[PDB]
Amino acid sequence: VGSLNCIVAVSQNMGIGKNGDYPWPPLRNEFRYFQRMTTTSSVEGKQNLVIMGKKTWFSIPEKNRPLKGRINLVLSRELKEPPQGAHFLSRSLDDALKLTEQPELANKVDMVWIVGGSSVYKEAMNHPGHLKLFVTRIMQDFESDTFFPEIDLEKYKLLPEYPGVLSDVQEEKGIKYKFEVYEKND
Ligand SMILES: NC(=O)C1=CN([C@@H]2O[C@H](COP(=O)(O)OP(=O)(O)OC[C@H]3O[C@@H](n4cnc5c(N)ncnc54)[C@H](OP(=O)(O)O)[C@@H]3O)[C@@H](O)[C@H]2O)C=CC1
Ligand SMILES: CN(Cc1cnc2nc(N)nc(N)c2n1)c1ccc(C(=O)N[C@@H](CCC(=O)O)C(=O)O)cc1
Repeated sequence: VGSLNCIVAVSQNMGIGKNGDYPWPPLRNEFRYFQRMTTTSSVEGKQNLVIMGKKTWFSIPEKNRPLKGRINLVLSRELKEPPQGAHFLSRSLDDALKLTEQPELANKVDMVWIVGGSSVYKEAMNHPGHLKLFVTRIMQDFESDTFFPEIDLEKYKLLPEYPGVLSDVQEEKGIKYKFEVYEKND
């Protein structure tokens, strides 16, 4: 019960993963940016909630699990309890959001960040209400086996700027990328 946002890093051909990992070499400032966006809460004494499907939870290195300073929720219909290190397990995105409204969490969470994977995004994308997409455009093609859903530009507007988000083209390990913010309201 705060903002609902999706954050993703996409190659030119819309890939986000390849054999359980992201397709390019590690980009430390892309990770630094992902960490600060998802960890920074807007209010005082609140923490943001991160929602992720199971394959995404297992692609984070064990040392980095759970993602520090955030409430980590995993989506799965197969698991019986949250994986080791996870704070909550939900069977569906609606239940994950119905949970935020439990007195439990109702007072602790600021923003909800959808961090993947593809089915998770596809659904938050069609979910109604106000939604922002924070897209990292990796400007090169990468062999992938999982993709980000098509952004409908009649519903999503690309913003010209956003506070805290660099506007220039970045480059790291010879890969250029840029940060984009899209907003919907329906
Ligand atoms: N570049 C980037 O930004 C990102 C890259 N990644 C990478 O992308 C790929 C992750 O892949 P993807 O296959 O899309 O995986 P998810 O992380 O979406 O895992 C899919 C599993 O999560 C559960 N799940 C997914 N959607 C839901 C739902 N709506 N309700 C309940 N359970 C759900 C199901 O678990 P079950 O079968 O147990 O029911 C499903 O088998 C990896 O390669 C990862 O490293 C991931 C995130 C962002
Ligand atoms: C598999 N993967 C998914 C992944 C990677 N890049 C992304 N980039 C963005 N922009 N959006 C995403 N949703 C995203 N997700 C991972 C892998 C590692 C960590 C992770 O270790 N993150 C640390 C960052 C520490 C660091 O490398 O600086 C954290 O505290 O956020 C996160 C996501």
